[PDB]
Amino acid sequence: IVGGYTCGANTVPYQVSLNSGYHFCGGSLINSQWVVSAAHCYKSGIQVRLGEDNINVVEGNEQFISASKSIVHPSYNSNTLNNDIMLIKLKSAASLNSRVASISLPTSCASAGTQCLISGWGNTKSSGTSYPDVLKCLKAPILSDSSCKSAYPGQITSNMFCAGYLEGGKDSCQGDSGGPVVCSGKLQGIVSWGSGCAQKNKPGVYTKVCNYVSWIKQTIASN
Ligand SMILES: [Ca+2]
Repeated sequence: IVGGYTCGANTVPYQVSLNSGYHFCGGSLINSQWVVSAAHCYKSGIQVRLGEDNINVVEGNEQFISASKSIVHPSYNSNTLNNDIMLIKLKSAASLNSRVASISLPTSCASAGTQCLISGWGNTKSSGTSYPDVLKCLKAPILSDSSCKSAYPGQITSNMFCAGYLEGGKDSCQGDSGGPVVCSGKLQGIVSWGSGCAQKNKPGVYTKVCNYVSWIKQTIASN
């Protein structure tokens, strides 16, 4: 997260870290057996780490659980990043408590100007590299689709929205990939892509989760 703040330990209790020997992507817990993250975070051999704040120190509230199956969206296009969403089922159900909680799926899409919270353990510098050990948070608005498509001509589909700041300096970044964008208590977005991080006139692009609720609900029920 570039230009955000330290969240505070376990204040985003639905945030998941995907680990394959190291942290490489974020995710969101949507019920005790299922996680949603981005398709561009697919790997074989994922362990889902719940209850995390410092990902380098075991602090007492973590649950480490291996994925039993991963389902990448049937129409994910890795070149356009269109339909960038994947479901991960846990080998055993997480124990929900104050520090491990699920987030609700949206009943409708959010409008431009709604304020959201984005969170992740990804890169914190726009020019350079510095990876945090504790969860970073950023408050950011959904932007008009006009300013989203003018920043990226011909690349935005109906399954994508922009959120952030056109002046730059505040954005999600690699390492935040697959993580939550929550607006009004609902999971509205997944950290998907952008041009670098926190560059002027190049906002973050996010998977528009409200287009996918039927596929999510039908797939978790049959798996
Ligand atoms: Ca930890």
